[PDB]
Amino acid sequence: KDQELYFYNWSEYIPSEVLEDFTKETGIKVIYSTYESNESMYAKLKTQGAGYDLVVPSTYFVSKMRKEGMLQEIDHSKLSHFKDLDPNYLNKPFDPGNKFSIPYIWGATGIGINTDMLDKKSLKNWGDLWDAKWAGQLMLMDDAREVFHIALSKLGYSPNTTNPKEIKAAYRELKKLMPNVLVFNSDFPANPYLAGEVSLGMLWNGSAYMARQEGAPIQIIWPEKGTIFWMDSISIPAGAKNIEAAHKMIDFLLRPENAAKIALEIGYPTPVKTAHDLLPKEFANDPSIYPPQSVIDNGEWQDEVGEASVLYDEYFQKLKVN
Repeated sequence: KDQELYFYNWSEYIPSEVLEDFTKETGIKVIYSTYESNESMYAKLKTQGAGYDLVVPSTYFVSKMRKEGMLQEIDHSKLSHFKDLDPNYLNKPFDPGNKFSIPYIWGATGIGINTDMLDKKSLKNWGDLWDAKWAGQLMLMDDAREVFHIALSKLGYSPNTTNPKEIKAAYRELKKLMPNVLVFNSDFPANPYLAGEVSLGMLWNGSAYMARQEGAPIQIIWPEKGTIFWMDSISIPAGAKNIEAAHKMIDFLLRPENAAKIALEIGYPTPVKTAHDLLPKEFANDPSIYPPQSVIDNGEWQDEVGEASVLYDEYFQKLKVN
């Protein structure tokens, strides 16, 4: 008991050396596995029932998982670095008092572009991706809510709507975008841009940074309205057997030196205030990472849609298969 840790997380977030460092420091063996979406993560947790000590839902999955009895309360007294978290990302309606989730990584989705292949000025909004000149050229995220977000935004509806008529209208709008889609990828989304397989599409800010670090000129165009904002938080599943190891890992990741070093490797902003302050000005002021105020004001955080989540999934699965 507590000699091991079963940790299920998003791909790309934790460098292999960081898990090695945790095991060296604690003596705790990490059985690590990854997912590319909340929907894939959730389906595995449902089939398995238990077998996990840590899971990393986006904030729009936290209330759903709590209500379904999938999570357990996190003890802040076991987290010495809880005080290092930015208060602006804490105590939100999805999880009052952070009883079930700890902010871990926040990011945004914009339009990824290869500045050696295409023109930046020719795209300002999500709707521009529908232009016939993009036939068989785009990468979309493999994520129901993000793909629906861009179509709902184009239609002038809330990207967090629970109106079935609006979700259906977004589905019909997305059917018109499908001739422009080459691939759906949320597992290693910078790779099609790095390989020259795609020169445009949706892209996470961190992934575009990862691409630039490798040499590819992959920038982010922030849509004028409807830029996607999201946050991933760490949670402890209800059936977790290694609760002490779980808190030790959360605290290890919250450690400002760790959160800052990792952020520079992965290209994502951090909700750990003390770590954010350790980041260089070059990173903190990078326009392809941190969106401008106008983009913030006109964008939307991904929020819960309660029972309408099944409609989003049903239609998104149809888009991918058809």
